[PDB]
Amino acid sequence: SMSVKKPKRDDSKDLALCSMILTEMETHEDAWPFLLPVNLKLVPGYKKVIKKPMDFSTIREKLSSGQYPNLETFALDVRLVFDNCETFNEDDSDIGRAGHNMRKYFEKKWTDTFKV
Ligand SMILES: Cn1nc2c(c1NC(=O)[C@@H]1CCCN1S(=O)(=O)c1ccc(F)cc1)CCC2
Repeated sequence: SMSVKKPKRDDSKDLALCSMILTEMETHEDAWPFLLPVNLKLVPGYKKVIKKPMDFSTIREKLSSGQYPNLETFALDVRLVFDNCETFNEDDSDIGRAGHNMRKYFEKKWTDTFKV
């Protein structure tokens, strides 16, 4: 509260580390469904069903332009990519399984990087 400061983790490397994690995502074999926005003009239902589209290129642009205030908001957008994928694609379709694979890949990099 006012004048009662809680010790806070050092956040000075967060931008560089989130960029490194995002680069590992972008170069993963199964990143191809997520590198670019889903084409809202070619995919029936997507714009209507998926209220907040998100993809790696948009995350990369936002990271490169100061649009993430903290690392938690970055992880929210990454997770949004895979939540969208799981809403729209069957679990064992190629895109659907890619999404499950990429979520697991991400969460392990996240804990390995930022949990101690
Ligand atoms: C995440 N998500 N969820 C759904 C879809 C997708 N991703 C796509 O659409 C991506 C986005 C841009 C193009 N493509 S692509 O067609 O898949 C593609 C990508 C690389 C490549 F070399 C060949 C084809 C579509 C149906 C629902």
